Amino acid sequence: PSDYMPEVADDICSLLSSGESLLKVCKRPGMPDKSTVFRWLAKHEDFRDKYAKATEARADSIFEEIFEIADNAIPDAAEVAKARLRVDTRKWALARMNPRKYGDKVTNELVGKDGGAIQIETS
Amino acid sequence: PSDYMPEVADDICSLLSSGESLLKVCKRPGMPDKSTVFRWLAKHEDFRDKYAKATEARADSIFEEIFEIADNAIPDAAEVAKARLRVDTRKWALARMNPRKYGDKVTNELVGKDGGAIQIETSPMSTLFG
Amino acid sequence: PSDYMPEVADDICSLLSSGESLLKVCKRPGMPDKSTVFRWLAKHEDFRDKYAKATEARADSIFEEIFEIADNAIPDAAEVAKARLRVDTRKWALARMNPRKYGDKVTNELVGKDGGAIQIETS
Amino acid sequence: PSDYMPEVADDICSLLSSGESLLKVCKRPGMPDKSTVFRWLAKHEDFRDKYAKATEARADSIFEEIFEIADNAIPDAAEVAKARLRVDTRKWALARMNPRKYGDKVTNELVGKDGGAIQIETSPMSTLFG
Amino acid sequence: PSDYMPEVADDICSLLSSGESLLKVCKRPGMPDKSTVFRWLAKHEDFRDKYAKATEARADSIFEEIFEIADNAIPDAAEVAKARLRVDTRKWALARMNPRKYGDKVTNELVGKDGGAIQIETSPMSTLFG
Amino acid sequence: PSDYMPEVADDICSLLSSGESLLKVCKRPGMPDKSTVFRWLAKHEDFRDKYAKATEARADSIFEEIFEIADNAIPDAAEVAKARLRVDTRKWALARMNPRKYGDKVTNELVGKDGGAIQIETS
Amino acid sequence: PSDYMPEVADDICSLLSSGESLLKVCKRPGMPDKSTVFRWLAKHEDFRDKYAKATEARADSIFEEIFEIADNAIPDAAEVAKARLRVDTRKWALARMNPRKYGDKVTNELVGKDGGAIQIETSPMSTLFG
Amino acid sequence: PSDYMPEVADDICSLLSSGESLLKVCKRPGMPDKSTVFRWLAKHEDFRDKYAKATEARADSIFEEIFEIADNAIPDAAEVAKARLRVDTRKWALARMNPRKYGDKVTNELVGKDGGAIQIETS
Repeated sequence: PSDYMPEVADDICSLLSSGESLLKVCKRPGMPDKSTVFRWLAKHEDFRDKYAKATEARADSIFEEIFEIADNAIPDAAEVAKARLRVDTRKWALARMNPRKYGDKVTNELVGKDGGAIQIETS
Repeated sequence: PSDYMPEVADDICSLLSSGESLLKVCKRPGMPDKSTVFRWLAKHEDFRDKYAKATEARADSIFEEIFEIADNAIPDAAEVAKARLRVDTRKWALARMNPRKYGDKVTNELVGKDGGAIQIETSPMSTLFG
Repeated sequence: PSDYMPEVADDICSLLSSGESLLKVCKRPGMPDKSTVFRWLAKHEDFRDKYAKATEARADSIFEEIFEIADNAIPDAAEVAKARLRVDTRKWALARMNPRKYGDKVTNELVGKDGGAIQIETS
Repeated sequence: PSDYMPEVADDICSLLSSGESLLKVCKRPGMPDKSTVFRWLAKHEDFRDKYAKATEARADSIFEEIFEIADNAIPDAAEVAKARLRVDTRKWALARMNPRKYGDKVTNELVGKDGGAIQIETSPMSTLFG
Repeated sequence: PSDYMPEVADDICSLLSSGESLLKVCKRPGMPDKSTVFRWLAKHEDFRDKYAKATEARADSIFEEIFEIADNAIPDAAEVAKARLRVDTRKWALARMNPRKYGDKVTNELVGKDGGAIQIETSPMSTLFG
Repeated sequence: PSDYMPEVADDICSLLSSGESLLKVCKRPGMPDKSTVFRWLAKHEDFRDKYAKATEARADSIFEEIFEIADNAIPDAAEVAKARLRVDTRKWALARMNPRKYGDKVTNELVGKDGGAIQIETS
Repeated sequence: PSDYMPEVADDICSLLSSGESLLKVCKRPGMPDKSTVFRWLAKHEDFRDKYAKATEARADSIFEEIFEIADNAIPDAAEVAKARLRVDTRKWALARMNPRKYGDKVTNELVGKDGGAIQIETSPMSTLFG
Repeated sequence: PSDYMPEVADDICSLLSSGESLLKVCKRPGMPDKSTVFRWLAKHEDFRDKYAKATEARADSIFEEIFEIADNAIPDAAEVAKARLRVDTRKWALARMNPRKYGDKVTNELVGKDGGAIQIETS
């Protein structure tokens, strides 16, 4: 299949929301390929809408998945290394799926020379 | 369990508050699967509010837990690597669960050229960037 | 036990102050569980007060503990790796227990293009 | 193939859009070598515009691919190290292919001395920095 | 030793000034335990002031010590890893003991779009954030 | 050879553009040495021009090279370590060859205390 | 060689310009020891100016050298680790030799709360910080 | 010895300038101990002067030392690890000995949302 289908568009959003990679999604029988989905993502606002939301939902699912990957890692060198890679990939990706929620968090206390006020000279 | 059940939702919040992760909670007897919990969250504001509070408590619980995971790590290479992964995952997650409390902390002493004042020159716009 | 007790609240602050994790604290006979303590932390300002101070005191204790963990590490691969993890966990936690004191420290010399003045155009 | 051929250029854009890297594409049958592609880019605006669009699509494709590379890594030390290298290279590249979407994300809570307001003192210039 | 004893406190300050850590100092003959030292600090301003000075001196001493720990490390894997841990711990601690002297140092050349001036557009508040 | 030659200057830019290190370039028969090239880079604006452009072109070539180095690494510990070093060196260098294009990318959401407005007091 | 000798100083500048490090240069036949070179630098402005130029050239030379060190690394664990150390040392040094050219490069897209404008509230000073 | 001596103060500055750690300096026969030197550093401006300069000179010496440590490292795992630690310690220390010269260097291109102008609202 490779034609626009609202019912598969929905079906797509559901699997994504559950955390499943789009690759592992389209790889399903009767489903549009990645390329087609990205094509639709440029010809269906009604889709781009259900996709952005599904992406934030997918992130929330992945957030819980990282605890399981870390905690249930097989205590073998290569397996722990693989688990670390799976977790690091997800952490990095979550920040891009929902920046406001999963991006880095820093509090910067801004002070001037020697802890005094910030000194500025203007021209 | 597919239908929204307040009593089970309440239990979920209590377990999360104590530091347990959602996927682990959903494996307990009589608990809805994760997909179902997210669905409940999506359609029940009462649960969302209580879950947000549970998330704050969960972070405070994990903050104490990371000391235990590190200190009690079996002194075996792979076991220490796994303990490190479990701690790093929690550290990262804590900052997102409560950014104000658990985000990074930096004090930046801001100075200018050669340790003097910060030198700023303002000029009229040279291009149409408005 | 699981009722409010000012005497155990104090007892709690003491162990914390010495650097002991709350987990290893409540784990003591007759002591309230973590959950209860966090509950109290929302029903006793008189407690929230003695707890915030105890947390800064606990940090000061942990600060000295990291030198001992590093310097007395058994010179074996896994043991040194464990010692590093114990130290890294404490360093990260100290910044959160007392941000002004244990957070990162940076001095930024701010200059403009080519070392000249910072150039700004406003609209 | 040395002469600019729109049909081959179009194919290149489609392959890149799907996530394939340029050097790998140039190894396919009938494809121009990399140097030639860069030359085509240099002298054909039509190709440059379509290639820029293909780059955006390529990044979206690699973003999904990194999950697969990590999750399907053979659990062997060297194989995991290679998977990690393949993922780190893609992460770095994604930020450059689409900075807005894939660059780092940070929220900075800015406060001043002791958690109060940011203290700023302005003074007349003390040196000729204009 | 539980009662506050100025002479012992003075000794503690001298030892710390030379670079020794508090827990190691407290293991010496006749020294109060760490908990006791913190208690003394809490209730004797004279000791707190002298201890703060001792902390500055301690940092200057550790700054020289890190070169020695690195340079004299036994060339054995675990021994080098331990030396690295001892040095990293000291580096981190130095910045906190004397932020002005030992914090990170960065020079940021600040420029605007395309290397030109920093472009700023000011607008009236669009939301009630005051 | 060690005299100014526009034809070798061009020849130089070509190899660079293809991604080849200047070292591996001058190392070619009849070609000026590195030192001489850097000398020319201070006596031929017509050269400094064709060189800056060639450097940005070289970066674009290297950008594609890193995917090949990573993906085709021999799955052996030392070989993967070498591949990682080759890639890391190139990533670092690309940012310097074309800063606007290959430098780090960060989006900073700037907010004030507790997520409110940034509080500033001036004197 | 202890006395300042322009011809030897000139040679030093040429060697450094080509990428050689000072300690290695000082091991060559007839060269002054490092301490002596620093002494010459201290008291001869002519040498300092030429040495500063040589430093810029040295950095441009090392920039090309790092590709070679990485690409030609013997594929042996310790040899690759040493190559990595040699490259990391040069990267760090390059930024200091020519900060403008070799320092880190970052583009920061600055936005405010929720992706909107940066919200700033100014207030009268509440403490004597002038 | 443990009395103020201008001649040993000078002797001190010389060794430091050559890059030698103060520890390895005082450890010399007839020389004041570290503690005493730090004491003098608070009772002799004439000393604090010759010391700050010596520290910047020491940094310049150490800067050249790191190339030698890296390039001449014995190609053995532990020896390379030790060499890396010696170099990392020196890099970190150089930034503190001369911040303006050896501190980190970053050029930040500051832009606003979507690459447009930086948007600011004031109250």
